[PDB]
Amino acid sequence: TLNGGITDMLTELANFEKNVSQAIHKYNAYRKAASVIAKYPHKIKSGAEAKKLPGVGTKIAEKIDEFLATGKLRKLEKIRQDDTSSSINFLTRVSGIGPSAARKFVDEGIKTLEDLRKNEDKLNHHQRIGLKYFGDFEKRIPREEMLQMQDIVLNEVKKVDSEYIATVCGSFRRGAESSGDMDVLLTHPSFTSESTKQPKLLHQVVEQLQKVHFITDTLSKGETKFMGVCQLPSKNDEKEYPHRRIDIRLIPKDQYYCGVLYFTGSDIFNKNMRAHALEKGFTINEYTIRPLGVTGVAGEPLPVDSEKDIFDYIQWKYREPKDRSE
DNA sequence: CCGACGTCGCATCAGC
DNA sequence: GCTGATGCGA
DNA sequence: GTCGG
Ligand SMILES: Nc1ccn([C@H]2C[C@H](O)[C@@H](COP(=O)(O)NP(=O)(O)OP(=O)(O)O)O2)c(=O)n1
Ligand SMILES: [Mg+2]
Ligand SMILES: [Mg+2]
Ligand code: NA
Ligand code: NA
Repeated sequence: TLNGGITDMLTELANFEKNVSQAIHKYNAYRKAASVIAKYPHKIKSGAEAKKLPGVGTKIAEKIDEFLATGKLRKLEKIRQDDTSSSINFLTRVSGIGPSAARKFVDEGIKTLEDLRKNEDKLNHHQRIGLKYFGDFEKRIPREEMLQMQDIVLNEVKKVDSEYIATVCGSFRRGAESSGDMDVLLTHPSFTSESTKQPKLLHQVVEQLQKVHFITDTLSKGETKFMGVCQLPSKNDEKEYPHRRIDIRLIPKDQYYCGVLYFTGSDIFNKNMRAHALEKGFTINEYTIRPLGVTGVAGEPLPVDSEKDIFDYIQWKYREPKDRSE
């Protein structure tokens, strides 16, 4: 946290632009600047020093000057005092409520936690669950609890079919001492890029985890992606664990390396890596890495036998998961 | 300066 | 019901 | 908001 004050300011600006201004490219701009500054190993002394870094331009340099001199940013101080901005910024903290819905709710005079709770019939299913567990979803998950959760998921998955492989990804795989949620990558030999020899492969696992009361709620669910809620079991006379977000992603087994690269993140790392790929004449998704012809159309999937192979194509030196937390 | 600036899954809706 | 666009999130 | 061509 060498430059915590600065990165916090930039993150709050990013959130404002995303949630209120609905300007995704400014949100992206601020987050890149925040990220490059976060990994800068010097305590920043000026906006000039910061401007040297890629992603930090004139405007953010000027803000860093103001922040260093005063400890505040007038632009943010005003935003914090704005009723519409503050309301919209709050409502978007509910999972399922984005920038559009938040502004619509404010229009209708729904703008506090209390208002949401007395207007549950105006929320869609995802939003209703997000409201239910608003408190819990704000809390972080200790790695110790993540390990307990991993143990349950892997063992229950094994009970269904021993040929499943479940891999916890996200911040957990990057070695984080705490995580915002649990991300699970799932493969099974019956589901490949070439065919699906067994239906309900994701559904069966979800079902089993519901059966043992680990999964408690469902935000969304399709053939390959589950977004939901889970909870560790507690002992006698013990206060219950908080409910936690869990995502499960079924990926073609022959496409594991692209899938695990994607689901390990970070999100900024993926954006930066996929951007670099384009510059080098490739495109990367959770399934494949493909070349781009002079056309601009993706060609055929290139051979991949490790995460490192993907780095090799775009001429990046390999980076272990723990070094991908951008 | 100016056009690009990651990529996709699921839920929901408008139009037909 | 289908198609395609939009919102939201990973 | 930043910046490579
Ligand atoms: N916009 C996004 C968001 C996430 N992702 C990919 C990699 C992320 O690590 C995988 C899981 O998303 P996530 O759970 O929201 N973030 P992550 O697990 O890294 O951190 P926390 O869950 O601890 O907050 O998202 C992405 O590629 N683009
Ligand atoms: Mg996560
Ligand atoms: Mg997640
Ligand atoms: Na710069
Ligand atoms: Na939200």
